Amino acid sequence: KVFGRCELAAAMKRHGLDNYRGYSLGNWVCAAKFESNFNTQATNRNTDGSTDYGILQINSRWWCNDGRTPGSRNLCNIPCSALLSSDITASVNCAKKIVSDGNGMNAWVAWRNRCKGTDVQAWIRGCRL
Ligand SMILES: CC(=O)N[C@@H]1[C@@H](O)[C@H](O[C@@H]2O[C@H](CO)[C@@H](O[C@@H]3O[C@H](CO)[C@@H](O)[C@H](O)[C@H]3NC(C)=O)[C@H](O)[C@H]2NC(C)=O)[C@@H](CO)O[C@H]1O
Ligand SMILES: [Cl-]
Ligand SMILES: [Cl-]
Ligand SMILES: [Cl-]
Repeated sequence: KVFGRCELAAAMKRHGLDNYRGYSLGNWVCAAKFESNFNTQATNRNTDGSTDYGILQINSRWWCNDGRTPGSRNLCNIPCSALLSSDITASVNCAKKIVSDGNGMNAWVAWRNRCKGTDVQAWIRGCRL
């Protein structure tokens, strides 16, 4: 599923991401835009052998199990393929764990390099939320 911008904003807000760990909704929408282009099916391999999965590009070295990432944790206790569903529930629940783990949203490289410090409220412009 390729979410619309406001469509994703509303789903993220319903699941309690708006202001989760102090990160406003626009931060999460911006992160998803630059991580996955709003595409729940997005997958990208990393140089360390791990892969990033789904709308928020959750990594198989720490957070989900894909069976092919040696010496990896599965801290969200979920198969990585479950993070590709059109329903974002599993990605959101896992993202809540990630953002609580110490570094905040700096866990998302695209957030750090493209959203952090910018006018993220623009990502929810026009949305009825
Ligand atoms: C969205 C996503 O999957 N992002 C991935 C990052 O999570 C990952 O970065 C590493 O994440 C781990 C787990 O959060 C970091 O470990 C934590 O580090 C802090 C101190 O900085 C400490 O308080 C925590 O206890 C510790 N958690 C543990 C050990 O479970 C680790 O520092 C991150 N590493 C780096 C280089 O940022 C990166 C890299 O694997 O991948 C993203 O896709
Ligand atoms: Cl915002
Ligand atoms: Cl891939
Ligand atoms: Cl923080």
